[PDB]
Amino acid sequence: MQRSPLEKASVVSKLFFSWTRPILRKGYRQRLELSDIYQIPSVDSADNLSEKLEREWDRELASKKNPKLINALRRCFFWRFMFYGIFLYLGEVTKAVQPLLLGRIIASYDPDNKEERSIAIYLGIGLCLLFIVRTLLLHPAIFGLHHIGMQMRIAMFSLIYKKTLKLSSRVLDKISIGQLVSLLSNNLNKFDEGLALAHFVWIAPLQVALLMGLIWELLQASAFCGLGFLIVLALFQAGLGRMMMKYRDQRAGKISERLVITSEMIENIQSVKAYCWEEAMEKMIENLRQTELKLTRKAAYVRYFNSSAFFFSGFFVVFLSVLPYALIKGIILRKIFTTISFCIVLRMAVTRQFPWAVQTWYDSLGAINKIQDFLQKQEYKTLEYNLTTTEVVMENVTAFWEGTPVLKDINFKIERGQLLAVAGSTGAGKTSLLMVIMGELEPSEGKIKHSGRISFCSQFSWIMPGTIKENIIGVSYDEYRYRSVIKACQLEEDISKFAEKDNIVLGEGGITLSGGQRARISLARAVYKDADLYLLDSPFGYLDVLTEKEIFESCVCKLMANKTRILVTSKMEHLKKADKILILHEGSSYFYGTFSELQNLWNTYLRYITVHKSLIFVLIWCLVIFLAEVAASLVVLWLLGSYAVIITSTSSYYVFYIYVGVADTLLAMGFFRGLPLVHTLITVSKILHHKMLHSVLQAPMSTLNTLKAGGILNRFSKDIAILDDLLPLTIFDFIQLLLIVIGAIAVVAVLQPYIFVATVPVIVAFIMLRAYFLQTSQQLKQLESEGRSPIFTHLVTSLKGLWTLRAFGRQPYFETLFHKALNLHTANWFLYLSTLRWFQMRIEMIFVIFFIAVTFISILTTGEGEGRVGIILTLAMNIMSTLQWAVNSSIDVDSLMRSVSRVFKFIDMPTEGIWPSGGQMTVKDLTAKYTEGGNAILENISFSISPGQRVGLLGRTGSGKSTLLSAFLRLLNTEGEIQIDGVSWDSITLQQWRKAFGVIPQKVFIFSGTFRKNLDPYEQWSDQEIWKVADEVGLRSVIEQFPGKLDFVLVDGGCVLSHGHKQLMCLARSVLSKAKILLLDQPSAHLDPVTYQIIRRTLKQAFADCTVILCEHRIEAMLECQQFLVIEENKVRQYDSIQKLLNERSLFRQAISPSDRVKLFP
Ligand SMILES: Cc1nn(C)cc1S(=O)(=O)NC(=O)c1ccc(-n2ccc(OCC(C)(C)C(F)(F)F)n2)nc1N1C[C@@H](C)CC1(C)C
Ligand SMILES: Cc1ccc(NC(=O)C2(c3ccc4c(c3)OC(F)(F)O4)CC2)nc1-c1cccc(C(=O)O)c1
Ligand SMILES: Nc1ncnc2c1ncn2[C@@H]1O[C@H](COP(=O)(O)OP(=O)(O)OP(=O)(O)O)[C@@H](O)[C@H]1O
Ligand SMILES: Nc1ncnc2c1ncn2[C@@H]1O[C@H](COP(=O)(O)OP(=O)(O)OP(=O)(O)O)[C@@H](O)[C@H]1O
Ligand SMILES: CC(C)CCC[C@@H](C)[C@H]1CC[C@H]2[C@@H]3CC=C4C[C@@H](O)CC[C@]4(C)[C@H]3CC[C@]12C
Ligand SMILES: CCCCCCCCCCCC
Ligand SMILES: [Mg+2]
Ligand SMILES: [Mg+2]
Repeated sequence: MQRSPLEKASVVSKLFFSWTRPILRKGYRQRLELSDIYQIPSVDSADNLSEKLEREWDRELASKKNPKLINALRRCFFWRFMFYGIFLYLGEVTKAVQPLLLGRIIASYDPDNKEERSIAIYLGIGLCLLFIVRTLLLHPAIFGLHHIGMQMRIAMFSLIYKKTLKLSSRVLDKISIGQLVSLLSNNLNKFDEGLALAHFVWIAPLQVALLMGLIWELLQASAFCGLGFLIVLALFQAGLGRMMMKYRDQRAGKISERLVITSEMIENIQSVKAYCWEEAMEKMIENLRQTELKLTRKAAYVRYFNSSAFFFSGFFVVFLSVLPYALIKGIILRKIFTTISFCIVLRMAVTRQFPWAVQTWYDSLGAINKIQDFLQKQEYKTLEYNLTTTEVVMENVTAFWEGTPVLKDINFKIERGQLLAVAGSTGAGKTSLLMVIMGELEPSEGKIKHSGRISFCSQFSWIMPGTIKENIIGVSYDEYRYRSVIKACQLEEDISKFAEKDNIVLGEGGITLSGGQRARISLARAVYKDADLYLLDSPFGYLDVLTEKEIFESCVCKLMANKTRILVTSKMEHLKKADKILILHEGSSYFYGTFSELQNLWNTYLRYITVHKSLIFVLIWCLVIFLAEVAASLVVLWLLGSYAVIITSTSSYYVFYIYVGVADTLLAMGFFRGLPLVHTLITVSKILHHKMLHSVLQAPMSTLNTLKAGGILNRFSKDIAILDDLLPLTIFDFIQLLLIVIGAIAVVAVLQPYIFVATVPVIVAFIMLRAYFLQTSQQLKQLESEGRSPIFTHLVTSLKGLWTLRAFGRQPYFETLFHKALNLHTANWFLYLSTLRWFQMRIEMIFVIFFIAVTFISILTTGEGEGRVGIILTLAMNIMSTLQWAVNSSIDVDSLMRSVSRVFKFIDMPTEGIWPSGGQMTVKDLTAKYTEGGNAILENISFSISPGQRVGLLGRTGSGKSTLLSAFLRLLNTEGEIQIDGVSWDSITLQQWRKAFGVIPQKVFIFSGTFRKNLDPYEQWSDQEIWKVADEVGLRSVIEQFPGKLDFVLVDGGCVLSHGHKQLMCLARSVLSKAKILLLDQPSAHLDPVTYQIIRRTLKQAFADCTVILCEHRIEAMLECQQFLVIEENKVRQYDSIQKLLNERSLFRQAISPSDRVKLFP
């Protein structure tokens, strides 16, 4: 990774962009490597840009009553922005005066024009210098504006992320992940290219004033008749832009709603497969796409008329201004052609450059104001303190999540070094109590007083990407402390069974880990940090009795006996070793005191075209009409082979020049062709999205584990939007230009078969340079597109762990990691944008030398009479002016076609592919492994389950209990044989095999949607049945506390619910499914013994029949099981009674609670 060559480039090298030569030569022959990409220039580093704009934005907040973000942007970039505007203007003025020189050179071919001939050579010298100046003025200026826009985007994106880490929890409900991704993705490439267009909001009016005075010289008052037509088009295009904005704004809300639902289902893909919810989720997303695709089409129709105004105005603007003059006095062909030359530039300013500039300001200012509102949102108030009385005291705190208070009149005092136990039922407010202490939930009444040093362990374990060792420690590294906590947390046994010991690369959310392993890593992280108060929100949920006992008596009670700590626990054996006990019920303190006190009381193009047959028929329809237009032109043109229009034998060559200047209107695609073309291009994107989503839900789990969350969102957000908005119009413009060039050459070749010969050297030169450039351009665009994924990945993980980020104070670390993602994307994007400027500058320089060669040859060969070489050659160069536009348009199409190839790559992902009456199942030689060629988790497992009995699956955390349950459903690589009721799993199809099971996953899955939709996504059960199940599982009181009884929309994964309420939701689904074989993966993870009775009574009433495989850790749930399966050292051991199982194991029964002990051994 070498230093940027721009740093030491010479002045001439900067001007011509010659410093890009090394990578253009390397990428042509062989593929680019990681070492070929240079570092970013220091000026556009994210760190420097963020500090610059932040320093100026703070001045507005302290100097003006109405702080504006645009004023801070002006103070940073205005003078460079306006500096490039004057050179862009001068290049366009050089363009406006070209017909003054070129028109006289063309007139010198007529022997009658003796005045033009006398100075023809001097006009050639001036014309050549005109071309050179224009080339050197435009391209450096346009690239300078591109660089300013890139720096503006980077600076604004850093401020957005820094604000995100400060947002208050009360506004987090209203800010979804889809909203933030939409804001970033929409401006990722659009914003940077916009600054090249912004200056035309004032350049174009000045061009119109200049050109109208030159047209006035020819046609005195008749000129204004053509201007009035352009004013009508200007008002028409202004109305089109306002309609397009209206449709786009209405569509924005549905796009954000789609992205959040798409992210949720792919994160929980394993639960989706186990439930067999692929069909329901596809139909759910399909209805969201349908509503937003209607607004896409209406916007696309309006944008057709906006982009067709240029081509259709070519004839009428000239005709309206030539006709009144010709009727009063005769007009010569020379004067007609000169009017056309000026009007070509005039039409470009009015109908192409100005409205695009106006729309750019609407887009940029719309995004700036949207970001400005985000930067002023409510901020998290950190009430940190330097010191205290070394104790924490709470005084009659009442809190609301907003009419029922979550907490009321809570008070307690905890002296230094004491342990407080928090008890209660499900939904009693035990988690909310800890949120208020942290300052994450502001109370409406009461006060809290303690020191600022707090350590926090969440009930929902969050794992940041990186190393296991990197998760436990912060940026500091104390080896003696690291070994201490790892031993006390019982992590040594699990670490020794890993390929990298403790240097394993964990994914986002720790997919590769077990449920209880994530709990231990979350607990070890909290105890490693030095603090005054320790908040532990039930870390013993997913742990067995033996591991729980060891950790409690060796880490909580031993390593931190002299530090204040609060423990949420439902075990009576933990209460006996706590200094004080608090019992919550409905948010009220049911009891406060001591224990004793309580005791007493290339191929992408072809595949894109042929995916929909309707597109092929529309293209043929366009082709047939085009042939008739060319044929009609031939007839009328060949037919031409005091009068209103004066023609002479020596002036007849102007006829072909006039045709070329108006060919863009005769060959324009009318609404009979433009509208159906754009309409059918949108149906292609509709089909591709359905195929892409379908294949993702069908891929094997091994493939999906390698995909990162931000790489999934990158394709479904950015690429899909490109196929909807940009590609249909970019293809239309390319097709229009190609037909114009093809038709113009075809018409003049048959009548004059030397123009076709003269244009071959120019055509081949353009094609050869295009082929050379595209070898490197396609690789850089691929690297830049893949550089957007790390930005989205970092955004997702920061929102999921926001509370843990603030608690441990690691905000500066995450801000630095976000700058790495920005700098990584900038390196590829800047390099891609630089080589593109080289190509577009060279394509114009190639045009210049051919025009210079033509100019001098034409003038010198023109003898005393006539001169035919100049007539032919100057016509050929007029045609090649349009091909230059077509070639540049072809590069834009190929840039967008990279998004098509990335979509097809996901579609090509491989697919993973009265019977249930008894429930008997036999297993033979089952071997389970997560990856092919990986280590096995289970080996040669064999057992049999008789029909109708219940089985207890036991074992230590991380032994492979969840692996065994996943092996039944073929969620991993299996090598055994399983026969349910006599049929082998190989014979019957996978889709039928999984439908025989009713599953309760260990990881609960709740998506953004109605209560009714979560319980029943296929809508196959009535409301009465749903309420009937809600009675059995105890969910009526939970539902009725919400405004909508089965109509309330759950958001953010159901954050409104408590942890134990999500368990009852998963129990409700299993009872409603009514499957013969049931696989329950610890259905009572955090329930207190009171709520566990709901599981116990459902186990014998709803599941009175059927074969039930329990996977519980609590000993009380083993009284109902006939058989027992014990996993240890990758092997299953079968028992027939619980007493014989515990007879052989001493340490296991030493950890059993005395209450359960007497129930097992009377
Ligand atoms: C080497 C190298 N390899 N690569 C990848 C980049 C580089 S380069 O940037 O160093 N040079 C070139 O790349 C380069 C520089 C100038 C030119 N010019 C074409 C006309 C022209 O006249 C200029 C003109 C008289 C109009 C005036 F001057 F008056 F304006 N000049 N062509 C260049 N090319 C080299 C090949 C890659 C293809 C080709 C022919 C287009
Ligand atoms: C009076 C004025 C002068 C210069 C600017 N712009 C700039 O200096 C820069 C810029 C910013 C956004 C852009 C843009 C260029 O080009 C775009 F891509 F189109 O978007 C170089 C930063 N802006 C204004 C202005 C407009 C509108 C409102 C206000 C206001 O104070 O309310 C101020
Ligand atoms: N996707 C995966 N890829 C690789 N290894 C995995 C994966 N999922 C789990 N493992 C590993 O396989 C082993 C067993 O997994 P685990 O779910 O299966 O056991 P468990 O008995 O269910 O644990 P717990 O009681 O904590 O839920 C562990 O070492 C775990 O780290
Ligand atoms: N973000 C929230 N917005 C609104 N209500 C909430 C929110 N979080 C929790 N609640 C509600 O507040 C009550 C208590 O929440 P909960 O976390 O706090 O208690 P808990 O004792 O920790 O329960 P559990 O044992 O299930 O973890 C419940 O009625 C729950 O539905
Ligand atoms: C960029 C702008 C502000 C430059 C100046 C614009 C105006 C003042 C210029 C642009 C073109 C100019 C005209 C060009 C040609 C002629 C014909 C000549 O026989 C009389 C002057 C006259 C009619 C000029 C008058 C001034 C004019 C209309
Ligand atoms: C150089 C381009 C400046 C563009 C200024 C846009 C108009 C701003 C008007 C003031 C806000 C209402
Ligand atoms: Mg809780
Ligand atoms: Mg498990």
